[PDB]
Amino acid sequence: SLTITPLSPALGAQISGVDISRDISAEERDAIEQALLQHQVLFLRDQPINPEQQARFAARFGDLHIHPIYPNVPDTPQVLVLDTAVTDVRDNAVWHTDVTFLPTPALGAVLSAKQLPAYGGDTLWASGIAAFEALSAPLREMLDGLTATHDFTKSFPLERFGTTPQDLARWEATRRNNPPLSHPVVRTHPVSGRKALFVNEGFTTRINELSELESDALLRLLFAHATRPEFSIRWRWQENDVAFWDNRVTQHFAVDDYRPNRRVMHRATILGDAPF
Amino acid sequence: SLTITPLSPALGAQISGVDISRDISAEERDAIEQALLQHQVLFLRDQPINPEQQARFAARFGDLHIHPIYPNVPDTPQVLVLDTAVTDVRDNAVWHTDVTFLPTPALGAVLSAKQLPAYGGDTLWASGIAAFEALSAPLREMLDGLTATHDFTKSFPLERFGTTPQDLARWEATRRNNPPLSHPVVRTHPVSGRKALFVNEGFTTRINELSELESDALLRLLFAHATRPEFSIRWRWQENDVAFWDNRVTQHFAVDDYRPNRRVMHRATILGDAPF
Amino acid sequence: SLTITPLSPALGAQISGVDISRDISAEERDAIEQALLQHQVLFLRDQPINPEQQARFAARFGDLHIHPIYPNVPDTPQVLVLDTAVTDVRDNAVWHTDVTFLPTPALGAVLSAKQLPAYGGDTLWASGIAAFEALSAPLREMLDGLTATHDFTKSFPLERFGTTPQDLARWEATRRNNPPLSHPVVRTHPVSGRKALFVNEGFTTRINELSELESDALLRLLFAHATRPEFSIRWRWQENDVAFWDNRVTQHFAVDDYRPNRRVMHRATILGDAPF
Amino acid sequence: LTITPLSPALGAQISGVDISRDISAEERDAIEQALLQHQVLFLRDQPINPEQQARFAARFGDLHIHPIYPNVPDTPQVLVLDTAVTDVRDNAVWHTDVTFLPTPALGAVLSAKQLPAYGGDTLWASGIAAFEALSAPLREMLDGLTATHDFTKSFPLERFGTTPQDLARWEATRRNNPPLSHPVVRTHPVSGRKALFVNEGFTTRINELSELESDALLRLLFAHATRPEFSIRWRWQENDVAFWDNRVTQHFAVDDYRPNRRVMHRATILGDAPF
Ligand SMILES: [Cl-]
Ligand SMILES: [Cl-]
Repeated sequence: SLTITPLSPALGAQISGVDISRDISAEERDAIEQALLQHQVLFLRDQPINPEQQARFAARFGDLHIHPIYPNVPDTPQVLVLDTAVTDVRDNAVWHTDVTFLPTPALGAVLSAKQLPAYGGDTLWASGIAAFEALSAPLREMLDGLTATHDFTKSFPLERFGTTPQDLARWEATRRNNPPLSHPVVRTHPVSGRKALFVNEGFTTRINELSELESDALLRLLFAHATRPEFSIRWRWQENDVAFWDNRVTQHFAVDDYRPNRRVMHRATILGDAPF
Repeated sequence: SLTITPLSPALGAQISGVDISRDISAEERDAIEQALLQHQVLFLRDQPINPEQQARFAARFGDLHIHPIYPNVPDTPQVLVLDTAVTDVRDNAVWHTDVTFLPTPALGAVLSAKQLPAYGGDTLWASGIAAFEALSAPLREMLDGLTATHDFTKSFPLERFGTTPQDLARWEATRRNNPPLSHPVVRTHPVSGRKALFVNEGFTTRINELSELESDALLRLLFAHATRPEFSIRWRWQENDVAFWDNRVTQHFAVDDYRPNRRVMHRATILGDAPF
Repeated sequence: SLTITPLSPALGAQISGVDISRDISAEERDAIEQALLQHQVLFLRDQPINPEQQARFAARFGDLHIHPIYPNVPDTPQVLVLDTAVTDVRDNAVWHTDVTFLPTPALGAVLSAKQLPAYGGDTLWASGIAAFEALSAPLREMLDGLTATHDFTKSFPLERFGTTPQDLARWEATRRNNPPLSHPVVRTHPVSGRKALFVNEGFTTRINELSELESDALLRLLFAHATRPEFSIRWRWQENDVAFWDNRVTQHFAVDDYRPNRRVMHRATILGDAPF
Repeated sequence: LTITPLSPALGAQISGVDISRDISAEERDAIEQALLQHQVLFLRDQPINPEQQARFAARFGDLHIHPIYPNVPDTPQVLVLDTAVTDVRDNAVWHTDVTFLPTPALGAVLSAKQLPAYGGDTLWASGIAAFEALSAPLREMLDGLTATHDFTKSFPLERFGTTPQDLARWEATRRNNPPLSHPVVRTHPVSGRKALFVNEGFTTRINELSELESDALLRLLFAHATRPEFSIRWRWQENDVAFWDNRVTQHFAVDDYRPNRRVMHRATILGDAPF
């Protein structure tokens, strides 16, 4: 009785009729994968789960990352604990695609909502596929084939993360380990083949084949275009929600409007491959 | 009893526990009015209503406008019938505040959702109050006291009216009846006293006390600022929804992602007073 | 005898050793023509001429226009008098190419400096050829083949030119007679074959094959790019100067920094053909 | 000594004084007044040698000896900018000199030794004229705000190189020249005239505005301040001298003449803390 209800023409669907606290069937798994490929971000409501169950579910869709730094669930290290009482979250309140400064950015993620404020803290997603398709033909033709530099320091500037000696030493180390690198401006989804804009305000600094002046103008245009309401959805969280999204062709934005109230999410991240 | 559930800290509330298809009590009216003053846009789901009932409800909150052009319900002409079969809408997918080119723009309006596409057609609202309060102090201090020109031709350029000499002349006719005019950039809500940004991309052409070049830059900034996710909400419609918003301190955006599917809405518009 | 001294690599040359107050030979005319095709704007100093001599000189390079509205020399109506004591030249202080809202914008013009303030009032010219060549290849490739709308109302807005009955009626007549029209974004010079950007902030409102959002961004980029120092020159006038420029591939900007001091120029305008 | 204005916003040509020799107290003070009014001063047909150039510049403040760029060994206050040796493409962006320092240069004197036949113009823009041209509400908002200046805006990591040795040098340079702040509207420490004091080369942020607001306001100000109304464009001739006030101007040296050789000699005058 697995049911998929599209939320919006551009992206998003809600899944019901499946219980992911236990192992899903082969058919359910293929149905959800298909739903991911078509709808890009999937939501389940009233789906309480623990870390082990969250991990077993996410692992049906790829291999899982174990973060070395972020707080973790001890018995299930694939599940990262995001608790605002404990951890900074700043990088979330700006449109971004996860870790695109990496050679192989995350495939996507499964988020479970554990403890929420009464309201506030919505999360928006935008589809690079719908956004690319909506560009005029001359722009699609110009951009398809160009490359862009991505740089972690765009979201984690020395100005905010190098205030003290400890933080500074941390920043310089991350800088050293993640030099800027390039990805296609227009990414072909490695499974569906759907083409998507693949720049994001969070990490993209320069379209390589344009001059500095041109690149600045084109990126400002693309950042605005790709985050228009036509290409996005907005989720208002409820406890025990699960979100599962494809980070290869979307961006997201976490609204920062609920401080100082506590919010706790659990996150499992699926390893991705080289964008092309 | 009547229940008010906020949808986000910046604006928006859902109301349940009240049947607005009948004459509401004085206390219900006041509960809704004060919810409007706080939350700025209100939604009721599962509220089927006919045009007579919708007009009687809306009239509890001010005097109603009968629009001289658009199609209406003949037995209840205060209710505009907004159709797909009877209308085009190439001026809703721009952020706007209704008829701000008038000396007394609408107080607000009540929309009833009659027949909808399976999905698409969301409407967003943004709070000028939240957006104003979030500007840095120096910008708030600069803008509060300035004025801006609003001009219907911004959204209805001569080329739209169109081709013949009749339309130049009838466009000049509407121009003469609706010359460009000014409103405060920072409006004080005439009931609650809350201050709000009061410019909108649909009609605001110029901040009068700035140069053309400065104004162009500041308006582009304010248009982007005021429509950030932090100050907005996004409503996904269901048949028999009712939305009631305060047009004195909000803007809205109708997502253009459902054409040519039919979408029928009935609207009552409440008359407003002079912004200050 | 005829001597040509470039003022900069991008454009501009001073010419000397020819008396243009007399009928110049075919050889001299031809050398000046070649200098125009190369350098795009030419300056002769210490070149006193009267309107009849100015008209005979300009007419060697094409047919002359007799402008309907502006003041001109009675016995030489091909020469327009631009006297700030009479006519306001406040709208020459924006980068523009002359009358590109016409299906056949002027080929060029010959300007004679009659009476000048002690200082101030410089005029700058920028080269569409140099500007086009400096764009990166992907941008050159995208733009070459696109078209753009040009509209006299952009430099002649109703707000400034429609404020009296006579002003409005003249603005309407002009509007009826000159609806917006299109030209290539990248123009091929009809004699030299040299390609040039052919948009200008004065009149260009829209790149037609891009969306409004995209066009606005690309035009703001191009308006800024085309007017950078690398592609322009700045002329400090002296009495009896003559400037002769090719309006097919340049823009110019008259600095308004000398009011209320009186400035008087005489201008002859050469008729152009359809841009392609 | 004659002073001829070149433009309402800024610029004057000086003649009737031989600056290859020592000038009188009155001549020095006349030139100082001209600098305070016109902000950028030019002399033509003024051959000078390095010793004479340093002696002249030193009348207007103490001179800096640059730690990196080539100089005249007998007169090390005179820096040699010779495009056969030194790349000056960096000068082709609107900037005010070294504003990432707590005490940016007061000004500079340039002498043109060798020039291409054409190309290589230098533009200056007046922060005073640009400030005064802003509408009153905008002047009132900006006057009192501060902005961060950061050398890394013009010299990012990639400009130092990609090796670990390049990274280390860049990081040391950052530590020695950290981002710091100056008033957005600077009061000239001598004339008291107010000027916009941001520049595209080094200014990254107006501190009291949000990042979004700052980005928009700086883009407006960078464009506004460099409009033709507030600038002049100098076409060089051999033996020209330019003397300008770096406290309230920006400049832009057009890079359109390579590979033709171009040689300037420069004396740089030390400045004080902007306020
Ligand atoms: Cl220099
Ligand atoms: Cl220079």
